[PDB]
Amino acid sequence: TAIEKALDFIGGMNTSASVPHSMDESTAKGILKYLHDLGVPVSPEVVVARGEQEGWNPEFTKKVAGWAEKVASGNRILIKNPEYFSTYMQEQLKELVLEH
Repeated sequence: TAIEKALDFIGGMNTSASVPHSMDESTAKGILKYLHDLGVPVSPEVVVARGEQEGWNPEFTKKVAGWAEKVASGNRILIKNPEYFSTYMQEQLKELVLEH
């Protein structure tokens, strides 16, 4: 599913870092905002669950979960360099959502 693939992308980032790198932040936020706009939100709990499972840096999980919370709040979110969330990733997620 789109949500599972989204979590995979995030899992392929530098999950070990306490403070996510700029590319990772921009890309993680992009993924979250995009899926939420598509009607398939990624809840902060599905994020935390994933973070605990794969054993990411808990501080990293906290950040990704906090971004998913801002997205889920319905408010706008600042994404510094949005281009890092590639067209490949976007079209892949769009494809998975539509096939459901």
